[PDB]
Amino acid sequence: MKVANYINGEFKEPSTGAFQVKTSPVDGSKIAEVPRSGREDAREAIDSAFEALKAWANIPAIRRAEYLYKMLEVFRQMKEDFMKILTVEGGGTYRKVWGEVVFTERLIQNAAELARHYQGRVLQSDSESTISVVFKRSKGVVGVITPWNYPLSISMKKIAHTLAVGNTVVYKPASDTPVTGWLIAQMVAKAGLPKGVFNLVIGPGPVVGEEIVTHKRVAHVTFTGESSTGREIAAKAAGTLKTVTLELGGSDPLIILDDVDVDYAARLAVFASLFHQGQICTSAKRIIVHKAVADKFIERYVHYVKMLRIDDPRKDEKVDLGPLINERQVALMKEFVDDAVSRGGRLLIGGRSWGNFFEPAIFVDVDRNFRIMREEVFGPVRPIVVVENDDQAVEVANDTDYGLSGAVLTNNVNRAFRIAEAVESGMFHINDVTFLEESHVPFGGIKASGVGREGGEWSFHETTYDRWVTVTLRTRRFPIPSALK
Amino acid sequence: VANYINGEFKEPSTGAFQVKTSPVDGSKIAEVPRSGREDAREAIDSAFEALKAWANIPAIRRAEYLYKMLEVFRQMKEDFMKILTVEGGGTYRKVWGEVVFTERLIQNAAELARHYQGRVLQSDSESTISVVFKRSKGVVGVITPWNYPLSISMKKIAHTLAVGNTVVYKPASDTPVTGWLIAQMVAKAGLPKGVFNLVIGPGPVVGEEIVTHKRVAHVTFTGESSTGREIAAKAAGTLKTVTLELGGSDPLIILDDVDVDYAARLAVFASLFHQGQICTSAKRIIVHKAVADKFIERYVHYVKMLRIDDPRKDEKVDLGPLINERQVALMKEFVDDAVSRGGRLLIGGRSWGNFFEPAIFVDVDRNFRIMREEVFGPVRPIVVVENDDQAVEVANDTDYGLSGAVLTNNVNRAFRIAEAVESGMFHINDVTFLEESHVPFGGIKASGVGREGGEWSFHETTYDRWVTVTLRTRRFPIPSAL
Ligand code: NI
Repeated sequence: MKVANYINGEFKEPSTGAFQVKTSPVDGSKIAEVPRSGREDAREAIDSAFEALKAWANIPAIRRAEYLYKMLEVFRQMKEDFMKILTVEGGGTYRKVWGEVVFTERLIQNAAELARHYQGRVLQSDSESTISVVFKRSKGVVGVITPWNYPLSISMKKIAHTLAVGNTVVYKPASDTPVTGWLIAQMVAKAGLPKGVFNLVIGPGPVVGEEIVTHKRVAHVTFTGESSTGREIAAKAAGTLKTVTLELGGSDPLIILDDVDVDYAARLAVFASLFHQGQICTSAKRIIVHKAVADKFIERYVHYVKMLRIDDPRKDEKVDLGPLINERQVALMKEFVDDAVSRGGRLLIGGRSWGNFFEPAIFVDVDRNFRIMREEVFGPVRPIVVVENDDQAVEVANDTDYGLSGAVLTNNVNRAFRIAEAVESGMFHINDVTFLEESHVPFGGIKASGVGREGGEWSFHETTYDRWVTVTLRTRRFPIPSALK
Repeated sequence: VANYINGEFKEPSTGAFQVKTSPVDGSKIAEVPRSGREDAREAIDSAFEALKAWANIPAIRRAEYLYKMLEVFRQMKEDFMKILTVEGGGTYRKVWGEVVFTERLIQNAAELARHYQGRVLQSDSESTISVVFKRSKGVVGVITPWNYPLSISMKKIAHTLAVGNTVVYKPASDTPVTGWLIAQMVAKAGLPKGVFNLVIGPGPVVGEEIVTHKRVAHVTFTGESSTGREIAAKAAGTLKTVTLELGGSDPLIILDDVDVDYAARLAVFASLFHQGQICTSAKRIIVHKAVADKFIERYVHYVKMLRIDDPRKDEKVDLGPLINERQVALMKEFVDDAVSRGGRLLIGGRSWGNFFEPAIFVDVDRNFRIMREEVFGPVRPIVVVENDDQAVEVANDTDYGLSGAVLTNNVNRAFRIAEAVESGMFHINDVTFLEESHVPFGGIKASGVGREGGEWSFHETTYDRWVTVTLRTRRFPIPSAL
């Protein structure tokens, strides 16, 4: 493996020559040397994107769609490679990476499918002889900055859709997941997109990302990452007046009412709260249970969590949980655990950590002052709070700074709709996991969870703009100068 | 003169007042609040409290409220006209226009309130219904300019209200009385307390509070590009969304196949109406060489006819004053810079008090301040060009993206130019400032972020909520043993 940037149709070394050694979060073994890019690399890619822009944006939608279809067929051949890399570099299990690769395939196809169909409007004019219509135009070069947790699918959801609608792209993957980025670039290359239409530069955020965010020729930034970093990017984007899409994380309520199949509720709870070691923006990070089922629920949930198998994700396809992405995550989780213990929480199970591995720590007897109720816990530490009624459930659910997703388990149509209605989130799910995601549906939060929506036409929307154009067919008198005649 | 907060008119908490004066004769118009952070915070908390009640009711009830606002506005028309003239310096034709348009705006918000639709989606999963709902953003700050303070304020306010948001509104300091009249209208319409709030104070204090505050979900702003940039940056802190209208230097491109006389009348109206203080004003006129001489001749000929006077004098007055002495000073700089760079002054150049005559220039180039900057005032460059590519090159060479226009009878040239000009809006054979109440009004580049009017306003102030219901039980991948 020789991992490189990809700029203007060419796999290229960083101008610096710098390299970081990317190692596996699993055993710490070396994975590959990867670029450590600077501001000049970013600048090169940006200019490549700005020169490719006109040619790319002015061909008909169908041509771009043919490119995305080509991308799809290339990706299908690269599936196993993507999976291996997602497991080795990202710590994903077989099931996590299979799921992500499938979803990625779907995403690419989706952008392809929608490319020809993104429509403007024909309007009624309040004026006499006037054609009034509204066109969709692509924004420009779009910066795309992505996280390490689902680096493939998140990256591709932004890239594929942004490309489809006539934007070009410069893409900086997460520092912990460079090889995934590189592989995306291999796909785009093998698909033969025109040079400069898609550019990959692997480098540290404060350098590469900073340039992408401040550059004059960058039209838009779409960013999935930490909420603070997103506030930074948001503020710095204001200088050049570039728009932004920001997915800043969540702390999603999973609310289980008293009429549920409690065993089923526990199975669901375990999947939604702990999948990918809980590193999912839509993870069910706060579990809220009705007191009538609370004890039986807690006992069952813990029973199933106990069942989870944590191991090297390379071993076989049945491993439930691989490691956390890095040492920093384990440390942070240890902070959350320390906080909860010191605040009087019962640690029902887990907390054991070796290397980057962390066995899920479940807590009860928690209150709203716990760090794990007040912060997004991106990792395998879960509170379970007990509530007396639907109102309290809702109160606790909305008791966060986050807005992303949420879910309620119940068979009662009124309680389901009332809670759904009252929960403040960009997304809500009745009788499913908090992390439900489809390729074409608006995905995003309110509150501290972010700004904008992605997937399908919502992504098209983030990366295009309305252009109001009229044609006046008749001659008019004008109010000045009033002396006319 | 009365901030409006939580259903009542009241003093600012500082008690600090300020004298506001007519740009026309400089006479005293009213004493108005100088509000502080606390005033804003109070308006905001009131908006926030009123929010759940206002958002949750059916849209038809809000529409009803807007129809009441409509009825009241119709009663208050001459009050609004009067104030727009005396405090704003608008001529009778311009204030009549703004009022007629504001009426259409309120009616439009009311009309559309019941109609803003989410989507029903096809799901890729078995046994799941998947839909998307619209939801109001929250309390919304509305910060407006002095040039069209009524119609701009009301486009923002009415549409934001229609769709279930609460408003905290801080009018341009140069037009506080118009703000007050709006609050008067809202109060007489009887909207629930906290739904709409007016606080009159300085931008860096009241506006800063609005833009940095926790409970404000969104800010829609119309004003200086620099101020807009600041607001966009400070917005980041709380992750609040912004709509930003930052003005333009709109190209008006005149080709050689046009009726030249007509092209000139159009050009004069588009470039100079309301003393050229209009975001979509035709600020840079671009003529094809073949018609250029006769065009210039005729344009100047009509400019000659423009009556500047006390806009109170009568209904045929073409131009009133600028808004303040600062604008005169700036216009003076633009003219002096153009002359000093060897620009040929074809006509005008005199100022008195707040009045400034149209100053028209030719033989300019791209380094002139009147080509490089938004000239919000009656100073206009006319640039002669050899061909369409050059028309477009000059049209695009500017930081601004707002609007634009081309006069021509050739369909291909019209459409080539319309596509090539980088602007958020474009008009073939009409003025650059065409505006309808239901259209996506906004620019690109330095002209701003977002669109307003109709569903586009609703859009700036709402979000999509994806909701699913899953009807089948599922098997889960972890734990695998299970
Ligand atoms: Ni939008």
